[PDB]
Amino acid sequence: ASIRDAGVADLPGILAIYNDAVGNTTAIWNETPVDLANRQAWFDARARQGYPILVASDAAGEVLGYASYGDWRPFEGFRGTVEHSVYVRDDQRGKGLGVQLLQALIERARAQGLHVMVAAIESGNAASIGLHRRLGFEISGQMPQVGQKFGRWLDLTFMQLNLDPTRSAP
Amino acid sequence: SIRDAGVADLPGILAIYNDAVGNTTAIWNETPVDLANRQAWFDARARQGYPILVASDAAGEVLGYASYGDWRPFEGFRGTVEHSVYVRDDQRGKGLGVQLLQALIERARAQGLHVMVAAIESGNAASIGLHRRLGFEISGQMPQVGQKFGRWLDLTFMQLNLDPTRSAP
Repeated sequence: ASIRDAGVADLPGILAIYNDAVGNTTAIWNETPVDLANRQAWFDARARQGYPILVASDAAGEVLGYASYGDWRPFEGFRGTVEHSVYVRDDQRGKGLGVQLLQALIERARAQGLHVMVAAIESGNAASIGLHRRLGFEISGQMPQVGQKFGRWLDLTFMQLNLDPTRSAP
Repeated sequence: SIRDAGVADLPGILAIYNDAVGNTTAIWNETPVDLANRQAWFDARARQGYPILVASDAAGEVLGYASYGDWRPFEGFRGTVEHSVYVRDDQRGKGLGVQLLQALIERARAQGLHVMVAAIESGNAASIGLHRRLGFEISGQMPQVGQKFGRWLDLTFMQLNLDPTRSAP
């Protein structure tokens, strides 16, 4: 599998993955699917801020997964901290894609001079939690019942990675 | 006296807002705002049904205020709101924070909400203590996710389940 920046041609493939995570998982906390327009607007807002959108792609340019990050919280104080997300196409799980994607994302965030990457994972998702811990992420939050989906309460686990521990001041 | 905020209260609220922005770590911005910014905010909340409460004396002065809004922008977190309380410098030690928080909790509760989140700069022990004595629990401790005054700031998340008897949403 090849990792590269997303182009507008990749949006249809990204839409398929996104809408699946929406309807069958707790990787996204929305229950409503979106259209291509919605993902096009999202793609542009990202390019505007200088934030990357990476995709795991086929020789046949098929989208197997994608990753990206944006602001964590809407205040000037958190500009050094971004929140990312990685999604892999259902049939592609268990092949190491999430690792390749998350590793590439970390390198871009680091090249951008960013300071902290935050992951917001549903607590029961052991697969995702283990993937991150192996990449240096540490648990820093356990928030019970802050979310809901499929008719039940969901717990949130915050994991974070410091990209430059030697940097004493902003 | 604790009561809802009216447009005649915006000036006093902005005075408090801007003092917190310039002298403290209670707000995570370094730039002050005008009265128009606060008028828009006033309107945004009323539209969402979110309260804005003020502590006022006999003269009608704004001694402090509290409010809450969304915590995160996904439908999945609509039972959870992030709130914040601000008390005027010269009115601390008068138990006004306690009063504002209590009234806001009864508000969030009567409104069908499930959880109230507070984001507090980890070094602010007085604020953390005020929340503990009211049922809040530490649910997050994040190092260097913020910055202000030229230094890294740690954030502490504290939450309060408003109705644990409800096993499903």
